Amino acid sequence: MISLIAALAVDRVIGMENAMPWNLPADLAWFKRNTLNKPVIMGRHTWESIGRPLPGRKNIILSSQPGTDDRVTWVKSVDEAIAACGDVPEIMVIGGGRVYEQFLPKAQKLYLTHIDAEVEGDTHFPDYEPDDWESVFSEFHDADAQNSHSYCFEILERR
Ligand SMILES: NC(=O)c1ccc[n+]([C@@H]2O[C@H](COP(=O)([O-])OP(=O)(O)OC[C@H]3O[C@@H](n4cnc5c(N)ncnc54)[C@H](OP(=O)(O)O)[C@@H]3O)[C@@H](O)[C@H]2O)c1
Ligand SMILES: N=C(N)NC(=N)NCCc1ccccc1
Ligand code: NA
Repeated sequence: MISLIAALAVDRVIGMENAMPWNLPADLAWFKRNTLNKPVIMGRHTWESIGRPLPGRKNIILSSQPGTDDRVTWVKSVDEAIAACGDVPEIMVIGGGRVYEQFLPKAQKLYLTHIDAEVEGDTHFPDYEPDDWESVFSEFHDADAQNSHSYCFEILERR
């Protein structure tokens, strides 16, 4: 199955720069636990944002242009990206907006973090209708000494 995992601030704004509001320790821990030892598909700009391969995961980068880092696996289409994952239980799509838009219709699961912070951004998680998805896990969390904003985790399964 294909899953999307994303962290959404207000208005569905997304980002993966190492700065607030995208570096909440609780969300980094959630991302690690739900992606470890699974292939991760990302777009070229998300690859540039992360700045290095994610350890313990097969890293698959979407780009229309030849790859620029042989440590990871580069593909030129959605179908190629999926094929590069092989026969595995779960493929994790980790961004960004353009990539989420294409894989959302192919996804069986959504792993969403909602962050109670306003941030300016040009990129958003795609709109989806809660109607087509069943919430199978949900937990709200307050801000604390490690996490400067409140946030919530949910896992949604396609009905
Ligand atoms: N300055 C600009 O013109 C510009 C444009 C877009 C994004 N950005 C920056 O990137 C941020 C995030 O954009 P984003 O989240 O949409 O990026 P993203 O999804 O992480 O990466 C998108 C890139 O992935 C590749 N890609 C996506 N779908 C593909 C497909 N079907 N086949 C082949 N390659 C595919 C393309 O790379 P290639 O470009 O290598 O083909 C595309 O430009 C923006 O907020 C902005 O900071 C800048
Ligand atoms: N943005 C996501 N794909 N999911 C998510 N919940 N948080 C991302 C956390 C993150 C991991 C690695 C590098 C930078 C940021
Ligand atoms: Na799991």
